[PDB]
Amino acid sequence: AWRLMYNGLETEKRAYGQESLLTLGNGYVGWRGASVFQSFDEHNYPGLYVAGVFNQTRTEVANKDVVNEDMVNLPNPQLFKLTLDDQPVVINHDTITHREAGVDFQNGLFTEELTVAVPQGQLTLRTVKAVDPKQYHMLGIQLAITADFSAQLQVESIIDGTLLNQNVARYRAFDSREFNVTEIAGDILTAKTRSTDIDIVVGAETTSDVMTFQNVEGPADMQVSTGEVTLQTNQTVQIDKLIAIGTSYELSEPLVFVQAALATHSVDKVIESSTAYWQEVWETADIQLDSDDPDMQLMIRMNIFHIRQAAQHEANKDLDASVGSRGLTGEGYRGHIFWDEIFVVPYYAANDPETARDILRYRIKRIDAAKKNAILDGEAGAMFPWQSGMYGDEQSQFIHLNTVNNEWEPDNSRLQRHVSLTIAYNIWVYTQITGDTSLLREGGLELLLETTKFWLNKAEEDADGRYHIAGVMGPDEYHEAYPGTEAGGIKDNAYTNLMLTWSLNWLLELAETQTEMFESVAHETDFGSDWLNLAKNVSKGLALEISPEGIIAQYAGYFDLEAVDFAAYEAKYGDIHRIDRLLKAEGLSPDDYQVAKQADTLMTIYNLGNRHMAKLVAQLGYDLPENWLALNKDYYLARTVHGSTTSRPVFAGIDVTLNNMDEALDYLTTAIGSDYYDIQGGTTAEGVHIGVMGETLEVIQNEFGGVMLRDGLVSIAPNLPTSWHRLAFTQKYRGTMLTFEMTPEAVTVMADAPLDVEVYGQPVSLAANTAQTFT
Ligand SMILES: O=P(O)(O)O[C@@H]1O[C@H](CO)[C@@H](O)[C@H](O)[C@H]1O
Ligand SMILES: [Mg+2]
Repeated sequence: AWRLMYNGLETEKRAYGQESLLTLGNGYVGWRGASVFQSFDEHNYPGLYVAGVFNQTRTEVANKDVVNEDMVNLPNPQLFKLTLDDQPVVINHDTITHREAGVDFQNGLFTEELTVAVPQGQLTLRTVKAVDPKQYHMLGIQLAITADFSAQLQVESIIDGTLLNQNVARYRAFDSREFNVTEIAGDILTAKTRSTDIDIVVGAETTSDVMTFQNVEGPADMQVSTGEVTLQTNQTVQIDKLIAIGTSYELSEPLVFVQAALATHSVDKVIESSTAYWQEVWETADIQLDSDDPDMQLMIRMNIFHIRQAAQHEANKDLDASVGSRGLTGEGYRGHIFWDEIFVVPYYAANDPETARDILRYRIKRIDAAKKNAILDGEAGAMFPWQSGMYGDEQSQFIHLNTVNNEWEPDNSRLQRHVSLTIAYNIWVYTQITGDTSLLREGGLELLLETTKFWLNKAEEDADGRYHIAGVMGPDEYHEAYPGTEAGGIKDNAYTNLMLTWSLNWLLELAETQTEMFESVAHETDFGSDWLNLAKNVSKGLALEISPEGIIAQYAGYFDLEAVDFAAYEAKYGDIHRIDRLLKAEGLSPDDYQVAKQADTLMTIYNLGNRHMAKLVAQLGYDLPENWLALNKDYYLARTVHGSTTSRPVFAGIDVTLNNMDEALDYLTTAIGSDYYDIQGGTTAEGVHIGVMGETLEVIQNEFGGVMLRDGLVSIAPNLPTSWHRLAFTQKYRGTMLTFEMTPEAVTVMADAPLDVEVYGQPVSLAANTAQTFT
């Protein structure tokens, strides 16, 4: 219900995967749930990451230098080596007799309970790991050693600065050394990233009641403290290690900061700090669902836990960072920031708004780089990268090595230009839910005006007045180009033209409702009447391709592509969620076929809802049949293989609108339990899937739960499945708290301030602390 628990030894990617979901974090650090006794091998990967600390490596492959920006795995401060009677204690899979590890979401504490068989008996080892969310540079470890015998025990407490980035198997072909150890002085190890000039300072102190630890000279690039004690029979020995993490990216003088931090904290403080923090968090952040799924309530909180570990205002207010695709739990995609933000930003805005503002600063700070990125590709305005990191330049590869013939080929990954519209969408959602216009003033409006310049300039008017957007990719990554050409990008992706149509609407609204701010920023950005006139005509003339039946084509010419025999590919190969790689193995190109990795055209409904999207299509002068949603959903689900974890929940929310309750609960159960169950084996070995954690919470609260906040008002239209006996949670809207209790036939809502809301489309006035029930 509250504790994610594992019992028994796992191996390989299954062992890495548990480590990912057991990761503890506080916005500033991500600390992988690995055993304190192990280093990187086939069943273990210790990982420590800091928000925004990247390194660039250069690896020469095929006469070309491949530059990779890697989120740095810090020196491992948790390593412990034991010794009995000067004989080393071997802790591996052949000597561990009992193993259970887990994270208690109520207090944020990681435990690992081990029993090791040693030549003289059994060693019982229980580890508590914690992170301080207030003194967010602080970590601490509680280690308890017990033996059913007596011998001389020497404990070695190590900061291991010899490790590399080795979490992702396919990344090991590249240079994986990320820093040089510049000094080891007493409690402190200092490193400096090889190419980004970041000083990394890792300091630690190890104490106990019944032994003294002393810093000793150790192996190269390892800081070592050593203590000796005589184990009495069935007598527990308790050891505390206080760790302080600091880098020059967020601190002006990181060495002296770590020094004062070690001398002004304790493991107990960290434990109680994490304890008090989560107890306070769960007063409002919990989402209580009593249903016929016994595991469902745990994974809902697991989602809430990992999203709040990835970013929390008490730490992130001091940081220049956002939430990566894996948060801070692993090295999958090298910690880069994706458009995945769209899956967490509305959650942060609705339940913890200051953290949402913190991570939107990351994009606002990087408008300049986006403007530099637009020039580099011959574009205008601000064109945000597909993969952003330290500087905001494009960190996706431009070029890829063909594996059949050994020659370089263009890489089209960056052509998913719609990532610019997600950033703009995320500022709108935040502005709508919080009412904090100070973000728009401090870059948010400039970001919108500069990205609008990128879209408006890229647009092409035809002879009959229609505007087109070419050379782009939609969210369906399976389609990078038209059949026949090497030029990347397709034309008039429906998701892009619609999202862009929305952005011009919101821009034009801001010019009226926020005239003072608008004219100021438009003057500073040279957004004159010419640009504004272009925006108005593009908002009316963007082109879409819709068939006579009402099917909105994914992009122009999509109806001409070939069909795929999905049932044949399924029976032949098994799973088709990588049908793109199956097609390429047969010498076939996914560019030629009607198959979708994830929601593309239907992703507009996730962002805006079907009513908003229908209004946009009509605004563009197109007529849709009254049942276009079901038709388009049916059309595209039949072509979608769910190659991404974010695919199914978009269909789930649509199914709620269509009252397809069986499929809606099915797809949501599938998606929310992907990381937890891991029936395939190791899908989270490279990092937890943060986006699907926020996306499934959206299905629970905004689709099933039927709560919307982004449309200028609170809209309450719950549609619960019969198996969901009770759904309760809170929401934040412009400083007002809202509490909800929902059953399959009634909703109860209370606001701690006066609020005019809508319930099933009917206007309702809420009085402060006076709940109402709607059956
Ligand atoms: O290729 P996968 O890892 O299966 O899914 C991809 O992951 C990206 C980052 O998480 C995300 O932005 C893409 O939409 C998604 O297709
Ligand atoms: Mg030495």
